[PDB]
Amino acid sequence: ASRLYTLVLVLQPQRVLLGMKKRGFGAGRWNGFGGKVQEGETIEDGARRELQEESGLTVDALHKVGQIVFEFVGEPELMDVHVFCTDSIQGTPVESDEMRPCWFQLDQIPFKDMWPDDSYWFPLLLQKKKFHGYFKFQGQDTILDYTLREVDTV
Ligand SMILES: Nc1nc(NC2CC2)cc(N2CCN(C3COC3)CC2)n1
Repeated sequence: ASRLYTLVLVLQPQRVLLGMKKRGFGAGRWNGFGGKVQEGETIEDGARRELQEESGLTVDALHKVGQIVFEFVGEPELMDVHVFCTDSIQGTPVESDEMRPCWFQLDQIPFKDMWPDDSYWFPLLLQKKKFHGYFKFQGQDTILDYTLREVDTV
């Protein structure tokens, strides 16, 4: 049994949009935009909703680029994160109560202040390769095990 989450990366030729999480789970780390998928909405509906809630942005089309399953020691529910990419967005990103957005050059991605797993799978994101990932965490900082592979269908 697993819970559905979304993660949206606005990735452009020279820059990627990241948000500084201001509260809740993962506060103090840069990440893409997303959250829990609700009842009554598709996964992509949920990605669009969290994107707009956290940045004010809307998008024409979201592309599926990955899936990452996380296990936390002692926690019965697996986290099933569906990762999406878009290039062109509608609007200018602005700060919300949950996220402070900034553009990062692709050689200045702040991996030190991101979830540790990002260092493993962001390269595949940057190569526009579709991937499946699995990470086993002890707490929030320690990766105990992981698998990562390119796939044909996300
Ligand atoms: N880049 C990245 N890494 C993660 N690592 C696992 C935690 C160890 C999780 C993650 N997402 C799952 C959580 N979700 C939170 C913001 O509200 C829920 C954002 C996207 N995104």
